[PDB]
Amino acid sequence: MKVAVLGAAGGIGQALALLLKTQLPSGSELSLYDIAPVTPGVAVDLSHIPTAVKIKGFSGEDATPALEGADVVLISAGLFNVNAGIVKNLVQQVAKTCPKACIGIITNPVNTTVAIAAEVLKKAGVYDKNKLFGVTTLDIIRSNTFVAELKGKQPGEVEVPVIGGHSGVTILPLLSQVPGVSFTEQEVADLTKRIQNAGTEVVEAKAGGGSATLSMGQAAARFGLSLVRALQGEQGVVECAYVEGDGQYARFFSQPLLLGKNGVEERKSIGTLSAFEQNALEGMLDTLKKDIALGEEFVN
Amino acid sequence: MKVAVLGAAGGIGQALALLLKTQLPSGSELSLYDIAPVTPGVAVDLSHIPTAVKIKGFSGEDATPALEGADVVLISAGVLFNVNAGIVKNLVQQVAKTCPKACIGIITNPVNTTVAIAAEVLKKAGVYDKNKLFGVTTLDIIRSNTFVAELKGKQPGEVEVPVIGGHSGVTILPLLSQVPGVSFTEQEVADLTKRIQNAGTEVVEAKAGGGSATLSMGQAAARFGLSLVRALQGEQGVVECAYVEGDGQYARFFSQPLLLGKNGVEERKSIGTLSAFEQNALEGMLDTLKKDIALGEEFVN
Ligand SMILES: NC(=O)C1=CN([C@@H]2O[C@H](COP(=O)(O)OP(=O)(O)OC[C@H]3O[C@@H](n4cnc5c(N)ncnc54)[C@H](O)[C@@H]3O)[C@@H](O)[C@H]2O)CC=C1
Ligand SMILES: NC(=O)C1=CN([C@@H]2O[C@H](COP(=O)(O)OP(=O)(O)OC[C@H]3O[C@@H](n4cnc5c(N)ncnc54)[C@H](O)[C@@H]3O)[C@@H](O)[C@H]2O)CC=C1
Repeated sequence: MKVAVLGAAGGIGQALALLLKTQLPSGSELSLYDIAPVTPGVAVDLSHIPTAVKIKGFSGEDATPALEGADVVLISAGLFNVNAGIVKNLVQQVAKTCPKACIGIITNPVNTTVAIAAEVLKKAGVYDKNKLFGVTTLDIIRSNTFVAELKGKQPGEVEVPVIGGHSGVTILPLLSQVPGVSFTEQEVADLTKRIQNAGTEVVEAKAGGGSATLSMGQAAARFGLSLVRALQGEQGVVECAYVEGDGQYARFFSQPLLLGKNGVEERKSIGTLSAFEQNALEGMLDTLKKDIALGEEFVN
Repeated sequence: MKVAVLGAAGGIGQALALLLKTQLPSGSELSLYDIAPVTPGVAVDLSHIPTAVKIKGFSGEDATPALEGADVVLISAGVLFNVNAGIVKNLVQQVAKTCPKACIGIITNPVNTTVAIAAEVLKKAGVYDKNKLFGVTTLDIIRSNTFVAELKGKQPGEVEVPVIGGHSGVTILPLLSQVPGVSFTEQEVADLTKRIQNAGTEVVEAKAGGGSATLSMGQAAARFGLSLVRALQGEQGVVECAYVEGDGQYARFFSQPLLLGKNGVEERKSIGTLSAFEQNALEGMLDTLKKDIALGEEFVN
């Protein structure tokens, strides 16, 4: 089991690397890759932690040594054209070195960058739609936190499904599907807007001096550790993530996924929707389809 | 329990805050303070993680709202010696005034000196409790565990090396002769001791200008802070090595294994039987360690 983090010297990358060094299964391997020259030393720093996870760091423009043998690749590297070009650059290297890895895209805008990655993998002839994921997990853990606060529940016991996309009106938390929890329509509307805009809470409180890094590291570690468990054969592992699916709603769409040894094992039904959720779903499909087309176009 | 992290926006501080948010017991509180203006948003960032740990962040020059009601204060603030010594003096003055019964863990370097600064500030404030002031040396322990486990084919999480003395260079003394279940050759002792003493330099060189250890120190500080919290809550058998004012047999401040309890140090434990190598290393570093201590006493006095 080898996990590669691309963008590992960044705010998200170092938090993710710290959590993976401490939480990956014993016997795992972790590789860190970033164009920042500090990256080998970030790994050495982390290698002093006494867990059975072997870690090495790499810099320069050739990610090959970090990607060789990787089972999972998490990309937190990173205005649109710059991030789009980074994802294209890195996924080209993934395609050449570890094309059978599960790939988690953190780089925003996820709705678009996942489509960029898919087209790159298709042009290389190695695209496996069961192994490409947009990491939306921050939407889920935010939803869990906010619902638990409002309902006086223990935050670690609340799990909110979140479907759709990962930006603005495309984020659809299914607050109607939370066990033991029931909200008024006004509460749903206000809480949905809060979840959709939650990243701005961080930006504003950082005094305009930064964005969410630590909670995204945690969300990415949750998603990555879920992939690792499933790839090892553990059963019952379910995460929402933005994937190419059956196209019922859009070509790419986030929904609950049963994970397994080949990536997605089953794309699960989004289930029964409230009137609010049905309306919001219909209402954002045009936006989501435009985000997807922007990625396909960028690669041409 | 409430834990306050001073210096929380820095490299160590953010790592430490992330680990505490995720690992402190349900019902805990976490406060972050740093003069960096990002700090309230570091806390809001972490507040989005679904654990039962209330977190708030603070900036400006007044740490009082972060420190009110704190049970544990961890200080990783920094900007060289004179400015960092001044930061420690300033922050411990604020602790002495606001939460004088808290356990205080000094991470800011140089620990051998800055703990002496803290003690003399607390003495001047009239609230010094030598059972509650700690130099956080845990990074030396977890490094030792890692290196020993690798050499001896042991599971890293099953190795625990006592480390005594101070926290810099030749003052770091890993008691490899006391590692349960493991024995070492003389040459293995020499190699491991050198590596453990120079491991901080090891990261500086590898980071190629990015500086000292941050993430592994976050892990070490979280281990230490979590041990203090468990002991304050009444858990039994919680032992950590840390740099404290003790009986002064070797130096005024000295790191040794400590049994922790509800008032901080419950028992300062004997360093035990030392090998010839360890005894020579202990005697050899005492002059250096005493000079480090006197530097910190003089800074305040
Ligand atoms: N999916 C989500 O929910 C979230 C995703 N976010 C995205 O995460 C990305 C990174 O954010 P931060 O960590 O805060 O930014 P950061 O600037 O701290 O780190 C980005 C890192 O990418 C590295 N990088 C750039 N180009 C390359 C390359 N070609 N190869 C390897 N590494 C490279 C760069 O050196 C830097 O260390 C941004 O694009 C954001 O769009 C932000 C937070 C939420
Ligand atoms: N005890 C140990 O084993 C270790 C200790 N280390 C020391 O830890 C300290 C911090 O290191 P880093 O996190 O990398 O440095 P950093 O520069 O990333 O963070 C220091 C932080 O302190 C903040 N700060 C400065 N002044 C104040 C103040 N008056 N009140 C509150 N906050 C303030 C500053 O804004 C900054 O965010 C240094 O002295 C290091 O030498 C480094 C690694 C190991």
